[PDB]
Amino acid sequence: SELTEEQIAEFKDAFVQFDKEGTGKIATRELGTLMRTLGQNPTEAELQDLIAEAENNNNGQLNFTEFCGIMAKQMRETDTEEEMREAFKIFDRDGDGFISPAELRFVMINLGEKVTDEEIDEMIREADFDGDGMINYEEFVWMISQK
Ligand SMILES: [Ca+2]
Ligand SMILES: [Ca+2]
Repeated sequence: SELTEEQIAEFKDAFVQFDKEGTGKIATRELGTLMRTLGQNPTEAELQDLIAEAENNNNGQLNFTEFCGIMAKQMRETDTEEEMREAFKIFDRDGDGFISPAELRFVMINLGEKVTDEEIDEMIREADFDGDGMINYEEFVWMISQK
């Protein structure tokens, strides 16, 4: 839950335990497994982001700063993902599971970000892949990450 003396030594140990290449780094294909043996638990997409980016660049290796970096984020709370899902619910005045330009227009005002039905309507289309003019926790995570 924090980078405390013991905690640091905890994952730092589990870090050198997976050191294959020996370049002071561990293969990305081991990070997830490292997050399993540890109280860590990111999002499928996240672990895929690193493995995919590092997939073909440096045999997929990680540094103490790389792992501890993500651990720093998760430790800060749990995953920081719940914060976005929460805003999604807010932006969703209905319980249907999707958001409409109208709802989006009402909430943004609640927060304090005065927006025009046009600017946000566009942000919805850019996030709407399936094609329904509505936003789901998935389409939401995408557009919000653009902030
Ligand atoms: Ca709705
Ligand atoms: Ca949609």
